[PDB]
Amino acid sequence: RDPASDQMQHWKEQRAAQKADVLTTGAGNPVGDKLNVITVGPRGPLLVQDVVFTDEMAHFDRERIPERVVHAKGAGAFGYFEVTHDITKYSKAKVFEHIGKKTPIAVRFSTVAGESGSADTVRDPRGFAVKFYTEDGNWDLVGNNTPIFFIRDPILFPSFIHSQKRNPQTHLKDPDMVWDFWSLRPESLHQVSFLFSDRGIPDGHRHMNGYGSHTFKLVNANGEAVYCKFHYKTDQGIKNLSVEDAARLSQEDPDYGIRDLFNAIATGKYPSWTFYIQVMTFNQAETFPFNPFDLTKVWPHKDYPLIPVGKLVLNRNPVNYFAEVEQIAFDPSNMPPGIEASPDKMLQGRLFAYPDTHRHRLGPNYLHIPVNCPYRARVANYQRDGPMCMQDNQGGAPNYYPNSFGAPEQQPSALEHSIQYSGEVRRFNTANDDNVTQVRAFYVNVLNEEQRKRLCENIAGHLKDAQIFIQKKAVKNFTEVHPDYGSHIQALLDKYN
Amino acid sequence: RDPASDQMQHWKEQRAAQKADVLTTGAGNPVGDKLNVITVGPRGPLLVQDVVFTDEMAHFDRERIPERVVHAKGAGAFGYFEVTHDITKYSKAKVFEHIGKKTPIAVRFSTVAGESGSADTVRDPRGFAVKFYTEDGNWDLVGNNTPIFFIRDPILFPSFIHSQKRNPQTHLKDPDMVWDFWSLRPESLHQVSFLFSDRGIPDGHRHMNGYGSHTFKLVNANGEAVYCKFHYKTDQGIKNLSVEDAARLSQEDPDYGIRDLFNAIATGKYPSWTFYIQVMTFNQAETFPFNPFDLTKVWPHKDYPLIPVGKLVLNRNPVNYFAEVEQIAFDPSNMPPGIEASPDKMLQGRLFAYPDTHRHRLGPNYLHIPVNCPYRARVANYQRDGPMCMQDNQGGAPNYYPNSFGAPEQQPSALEHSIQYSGEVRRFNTANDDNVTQVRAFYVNVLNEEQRKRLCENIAGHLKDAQIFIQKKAVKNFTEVHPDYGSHIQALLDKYNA
Amino acid sequence: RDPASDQMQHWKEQRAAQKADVLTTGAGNPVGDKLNVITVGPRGPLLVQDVVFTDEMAHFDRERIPERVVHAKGAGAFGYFEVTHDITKYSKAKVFEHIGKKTPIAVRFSTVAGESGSADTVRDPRGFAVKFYTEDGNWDLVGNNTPIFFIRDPILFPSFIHSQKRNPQTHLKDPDMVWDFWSLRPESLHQVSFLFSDRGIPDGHRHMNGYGSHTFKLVNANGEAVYCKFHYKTDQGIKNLSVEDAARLSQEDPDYGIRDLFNAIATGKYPSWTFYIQVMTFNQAETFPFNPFDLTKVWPHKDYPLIPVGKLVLNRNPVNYFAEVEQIAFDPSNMPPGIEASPDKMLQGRLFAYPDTHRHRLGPNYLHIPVNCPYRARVANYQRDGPMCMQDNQGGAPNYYPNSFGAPEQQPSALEHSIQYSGEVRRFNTANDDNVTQVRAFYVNVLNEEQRKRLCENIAGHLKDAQIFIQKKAVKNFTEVHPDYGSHIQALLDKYNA
Amino acid sequence: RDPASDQMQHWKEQRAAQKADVLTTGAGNPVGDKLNVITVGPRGPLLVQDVVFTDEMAHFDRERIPERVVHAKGAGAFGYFEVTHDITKYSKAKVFEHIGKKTPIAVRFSTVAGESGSADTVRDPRGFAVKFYTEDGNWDLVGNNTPIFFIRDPILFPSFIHSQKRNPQTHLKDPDMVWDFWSLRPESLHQVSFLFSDRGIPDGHRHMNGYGSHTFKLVNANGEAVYCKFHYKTDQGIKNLSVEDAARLSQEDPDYGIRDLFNAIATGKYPSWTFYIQVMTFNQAETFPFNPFDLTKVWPHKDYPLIPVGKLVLNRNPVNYFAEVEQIAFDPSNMPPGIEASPDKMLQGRLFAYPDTHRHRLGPNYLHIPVNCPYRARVANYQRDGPMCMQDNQGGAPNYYPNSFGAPEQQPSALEHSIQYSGEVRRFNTANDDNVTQVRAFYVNVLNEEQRKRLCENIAGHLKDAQIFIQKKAVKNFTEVHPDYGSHIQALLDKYN
Ligand code: HEM
Repeated sequence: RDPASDQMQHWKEQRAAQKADVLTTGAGNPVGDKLNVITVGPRGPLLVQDVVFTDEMAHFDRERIPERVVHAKGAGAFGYFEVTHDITKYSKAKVFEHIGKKTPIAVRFSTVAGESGSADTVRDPRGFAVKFYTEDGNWDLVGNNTPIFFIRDPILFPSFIHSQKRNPQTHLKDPDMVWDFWSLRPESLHQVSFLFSDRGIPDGHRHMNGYGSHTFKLVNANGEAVYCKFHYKTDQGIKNLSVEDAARLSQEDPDYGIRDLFNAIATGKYPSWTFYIQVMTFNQAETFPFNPFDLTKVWPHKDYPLIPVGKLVLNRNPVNYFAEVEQIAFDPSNMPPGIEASPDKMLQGRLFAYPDTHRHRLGPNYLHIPVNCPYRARVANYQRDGPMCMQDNQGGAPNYYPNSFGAPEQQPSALEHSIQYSGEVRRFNTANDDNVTQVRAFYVNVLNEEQRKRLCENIAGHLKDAQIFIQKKAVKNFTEVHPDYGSHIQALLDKYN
Repeated sequence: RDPASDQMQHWKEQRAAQKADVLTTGAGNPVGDKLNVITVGPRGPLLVQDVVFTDEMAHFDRERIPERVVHAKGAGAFGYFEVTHDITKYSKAKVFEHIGKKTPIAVRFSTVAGESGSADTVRDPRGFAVKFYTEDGNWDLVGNNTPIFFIRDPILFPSFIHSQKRNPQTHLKDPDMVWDFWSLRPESLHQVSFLFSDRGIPDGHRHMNGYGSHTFKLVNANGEAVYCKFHYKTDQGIKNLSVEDAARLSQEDPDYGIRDLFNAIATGKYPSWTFYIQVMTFNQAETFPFNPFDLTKVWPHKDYPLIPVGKLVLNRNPVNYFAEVEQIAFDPSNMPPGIEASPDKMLQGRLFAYPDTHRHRLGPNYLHIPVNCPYRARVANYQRDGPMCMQDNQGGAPNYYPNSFGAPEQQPSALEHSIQYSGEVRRFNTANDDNVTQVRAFYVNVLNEEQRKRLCENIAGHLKDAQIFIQKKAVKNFTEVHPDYGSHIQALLDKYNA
Repeated sequence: RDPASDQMQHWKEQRAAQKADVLTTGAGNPVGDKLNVITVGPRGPLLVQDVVFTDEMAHFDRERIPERVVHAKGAGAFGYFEVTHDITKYSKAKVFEHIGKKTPIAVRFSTVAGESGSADTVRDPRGFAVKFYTEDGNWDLVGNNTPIFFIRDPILFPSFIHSQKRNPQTHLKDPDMVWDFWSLRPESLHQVSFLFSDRGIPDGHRHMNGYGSHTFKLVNANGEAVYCKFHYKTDQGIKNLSVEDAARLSQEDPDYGIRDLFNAIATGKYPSWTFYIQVMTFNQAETFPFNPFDLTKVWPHKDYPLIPVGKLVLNRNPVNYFAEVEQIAFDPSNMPPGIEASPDKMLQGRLFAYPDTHRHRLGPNYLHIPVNCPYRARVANYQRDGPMCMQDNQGGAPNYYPNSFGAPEQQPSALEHSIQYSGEVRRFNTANDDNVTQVRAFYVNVLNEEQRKRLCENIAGHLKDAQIFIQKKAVKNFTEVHPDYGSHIQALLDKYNA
Repeated sequence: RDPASDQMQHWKEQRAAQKADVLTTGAGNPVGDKLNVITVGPRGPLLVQDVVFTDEMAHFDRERIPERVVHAKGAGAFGYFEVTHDITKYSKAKVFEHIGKKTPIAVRFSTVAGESGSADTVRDPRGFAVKFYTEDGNWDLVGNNTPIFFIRDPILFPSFIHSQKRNPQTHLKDPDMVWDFWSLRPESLHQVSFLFSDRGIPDGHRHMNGYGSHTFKLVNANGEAVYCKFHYKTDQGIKNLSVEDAARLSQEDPDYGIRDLFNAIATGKYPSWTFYIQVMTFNQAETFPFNPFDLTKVWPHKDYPLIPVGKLVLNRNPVNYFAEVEQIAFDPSNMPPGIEASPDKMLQGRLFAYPDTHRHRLGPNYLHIPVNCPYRARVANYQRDGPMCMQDNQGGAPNYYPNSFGAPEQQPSALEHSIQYSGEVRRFNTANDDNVTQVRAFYVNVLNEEQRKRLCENIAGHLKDAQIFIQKKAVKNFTEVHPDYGSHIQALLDKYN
């Protein structure tokens, strides 16, 4: 059968010659019998001194860790990034230092709202997270399959996640929550139009693009800084699943994406993505018609063309899923010198959110789980102890800074880039920014007639389950985007109602 | 629109008169604005001073707790147990003390292998766990929808659970693991025959029976002990979903059971169960043809009739799912005086397994989560502290026993019943016990022709995905049960393999 | 016998009439016998079904939580704050709203570096943390017994804490670490001079002052803001322990402060503190000779007089130490409307550091441990779940914002005060700020001859154990403060080294 | 200066030639400046963008783990055990398999009741825990400096521990609790007499003996079983501190034992212990005048002589205290084939108590913290996942047993020895066992006049702080042991009162 079906057979075939290992306890003590327990006679009660049973049973009882608060259902793979073009005039990061340089990568794909156990082929944004193991530490590009997101302020993210998830009382998916949140926040129209198009259900993880979706800052060796976007487009082509096909697959094969990626890598059909950047100077960031740090906007390709950088290749399947996929952690704040953060508020909130959730989910010392370790860099600092400190704890080195005993020193060349900001320190309302121009451009100029009609059908078929007043508010926003948009959606809703 | 769809509308309607509450932080400080963050200028970076954002963000980051290692996907409800018949001659537990007395209950239904997010209408055993809030402490009857289980020794339970879950490398369901484990352990044939019949997919949680699968010990006020089984049959009738209907429902409505139970309770259609016991004397346990403490065997009804006890009724929906259903914990060791454990090895392992996993999953002080608290009895002991110690940590009372300062004292009437056992202390092999007699009885006498044909078709349609040698071993076990069983399964496998 | 010695006798005396409680398990099941375990025969092995022993033992195995990373050794008490003067022109916080208003408080005193188990009467700064339970949420004033601290940048705090604690290899106190850090960072001279004076060892917790030590921002109802300091001076008088007396007490009574506070409150001798503020306008902050947000500086009293505000009274002893003292958590970010943070970098770091460490030490839901709960305010937000959720989890209320179903709304009057800042966003060096002027003022004008000579003796007696080059660097800093300071310390060091 | 105080100087001297390391974050990213934070101008507020500060600060905030519920204050060392005599007729354990074989060991010394920060030189029992790294798994001999203990039933251990610690309200040491518990349970008289003698305060950890204190079962290769006791006597000699000297040292040097052990090993003065066993046949365990599995009784030397086995030597100091001493865990259930548990009820309770508390204190995967790992054995079983799994999660091997794919198998030779027991299954009262015979033997025949007088003075000076009726009950128990004992204690109490 398929290589995923033959995992145990393949393992047995590689271990055909050798004799089976001796079964031991967690402390290495050999086990005499692990099929029966110690009782007082044949029909008597169990004994405490059966420590083999207790040792196995307690560890079984402690197997689960909390799942991710979002993107719980996921698939992992490994490979490398290779440089194909020179962009050293924009960035001085070691990952781009010369043409042909290779950096090992780790990649996790995921959905957003479904828990670990839900189906892969549902309408949802897709996570595309890449971990670069560079000599200047780990670089995490925690991206999506869309260049934009629903909201533009990080304080609304927990509310959006709650509204996309189950009702707090009935534990059911509630369209009222979803559509009340979306109609009260019309800045989500762009990503809603993206989500309900054909690209909302990709045909596996190999047939979709990846976007960092934030503005980032590139600094070169001379100290000059530019703003950038990150793109990586699939070399396999964009492929999508129809609504009926996805509905069938969700029942027949709830793990469609995992099986597809594993069977592709196992047969040597390695998927690749071509890595691009967009570049915006500060002067033309001043004159951009929108806010260039707004997560609901893209940079048009005519004014900001793609610049090739390299390519991402995935050629290795995980050996153990729990150790390499479930325990992997991506922190957007993991940036080497040459890559920095832009003043995008969403990115600013993400700078705190991810290590904070990783400490809770995995542990304070999660950075030295082997899949998360920066094994191509040298870690030396004044941090000590913590639960599950699996090292020499940096030995007997001095643990305070500054000192006069030869402990590690700071590197002045790794200093951040300086920007002067104007304005007072307060909360600025961004709910009334431009919400319809790029949505109108997508509706009129990007989609053709059939894609547009399918998008309207999908929106109506999801929105018809909500209350009437939420329907009117959503239709009002859609009519603000385009009158035909709202009118078609309202006609389909009238048919449903 | 069903009442489940109108949850927010109903909540808004009960609060029509009142003005909305003031939005505060976790420390109660009122919040000025929670739609925008604090930046230096309109297009500047974020400030640490925005403690409102950090306070909400970290709590959102800490929302998830580890799911149950088994029975992760579940549905909760609440109600009461009522006594309708007198069994005081068998047990002295306060829950059965007189006819007509009521005890509040909490119930969780669940599947077994699927995690959170998996579908409800799949072929699986169903959990039926009942928590009695009794004045003599909490009593947990952690039952299933089948009277039997796959294995009879508790040390094989982690291996069986692993074999029914995802492959450790590919993270996929692996028929090889499932059927290799089942063919290497032929004592699972009885529960496999149960599982692949029509009752493997119940039509919601209201149309299925509940069984305390282990044998238990009942002690009366005179110190006499008997062995017992627990049954509670649905008053709604047994109803099952066909394979095609369940397949359609799994993708159309993955939360079919939760919605069904909630909409039943919300409309006033309260599901009910009739509570029964089987009773075996110790002489009858000596003369029983099998081991009476074997989890792969039942007590036949013609020799051990059902004795009515009471009624289980569920009439209240959960108010908050996470606090009442996700955080509820059932410990089989929670037994009041009058109810004890039998020497069933599975039950003995479960006596340790559940509080240990509860301490891991919820916390050391999980017993004082409000849904888990024994609020109808009085807690007084010499246990102190631990993480999240609420109330007053039993005040300044003496924390050592014995003492001379009026601290709580042991109650001699609550002493366990004493039994003399014979034999050596070692591991006794039970893999070669009788594995086919009751399976043959179920195959020949219980099922009719159509149910038998569907059972064979289901078994073949699952086993076809396994390797050839595992197929032959499983067919050998089925032929050991009955020649026609194995012959039909092999013929269907031959059709599938070509 | 003191009342602390008679705790158990008193508890027995209040329970003279009533009969002792029944000893139960954690689930409320009555215990037959808790002095012997279940064995097969008198000389046989232990049984799993002895669940009483397992429950008690497993709970005993989990009663330790991690201690505080600093201020581990501490003492707690409770009382109230009362307003005696009108400061409504400066702040609109409800805690100061009218004269005579009372607010319940909780107070923890502590040392800094010693772990839970170390002695009380050692040379160290003392923590003085006050938690106000106001109707606008909880307000925590996490203060010290000194108005200043050793460093002025929050990124050096873990290094300073490590240097004051045990060596990473030998696990011993290492004067090399302490004095190398202090000599490499000359900004610590002011707080070092404070620490090695007579007030470095107070005579219990009732004979010492308390300082917020940070500049804070007070905003009134009209939107005008001022900068403020917080003071609360002991009404019992400043009293200190000599070096020899403290050394004797450390081994004779390692819990001197706890016993002193408990016996004071138990006999009705309630300690009191008078609450003051200093007020700086923004123009005065512009014209201040130093940085007014520097943690190594004080505001001189002749230019910024004390303004009386209120009264802190402690009159209730803790009932259970672990529940009310070990589990209490103070967050400087807990500020009601009318009180805000200043741009002091140390305060900015603390704003993140304290809830972050509370989530790890106590749990994500630590704010609803009863001693930490804002029980005089109404908590309503969109935060849900988390481990050990011990309420209705806010029921079935909508959990997203904004919504259209009557869920809690933001309060616009609780918005923060707005300030425009100038300059680039980068790291600014503050190591070369003024380090010796206020230290010289303290050395020359505050201390008399005997206090000065004792201070020099204490400094030399601690610094003698360090290496020679660190001794020269420290002596160089002391000579920078004053030539006689450094010369006296060097002469005493010369005597010690020979 | 002692070598302990020159730790940083020594580290700097071994790192004199090399250049200092570059200071990085936990993810390996080089740090530009770690002395100042990022603010909005010289006097502005702090930025979230300062991820270096947050990364260091959160880890500092997560440094502490819960201390041990008992024996919190401790000192660690490392070395080896060597076989000097042949006892293979009693045991088939690989650790004793031939003369001259070495096995690496890890040792922790500790007090009992004091927490971290408390003084070393106080009157208390001393823990002497030895971890053998054996090719048949790890063997932990969790011993004490006394052959006996206060109680004989494991269900009273939490009550005794609570009574020896702080009052639940005042958080102070309460003599009422201690002496009420001791007078209500007169089986503690033997260990109380031991504790209040001169050996209650050892002169460091090198001048004291070690005892397993339990009866254990030794099984040879032919299946024959015997009962045994474990002894290891100090080759440095028994040395004790006087009450006044210990009181002075507690104030002056609260870490006297740690410094003494470290400076002994650092200067090459390696402490050693001689390893002995007592042997009781199953026939003569029936005719023993007491219960041979009673923790309040010893086996007399004239009837059960010591049999030499080997030497315990400590020659290596810890490199990092937290990783090697604070995180080390000893499980009495860690026993290789050839060593088993006896029906001692205290040992049976300890079989459950220690792994249960280790899972809470350190983590579910505490057995693979490097100091706890059985690195000289091969670990292979069907346990998977759990928090903080750091090696491979045993790869893609089959995780269920039995299987048909070559996974590890049980070893029938490692089966336990089987014993038939008689009697009912219930709770048997052991409070009325013999409580005074061996105490009387110790009082009359072991101690001389001066030691006896000092013991009486110490007991009186501790008991005078308790209430009067507790004093009478304790005096009644002491008079039961010997009339002169109780009369002297009562006269001293009368002087105090
Ligand atoms: C029923 C009786 C006992 C129980 C339940 C018990 C329980 C415990 C527990 C929970 C710990 C904490 C371990 C850790 O957190 O690392 C501990 C430590 C310890 N116990 Fe016991 N104990 C008992 C009696 C004894 C006896 C009889 C001995 C010696 C003969 C002993 C010697 C020790 C030692 C040396 C340690 C420190 C181990 C280390 O250095 O990590 N205990 N005990």
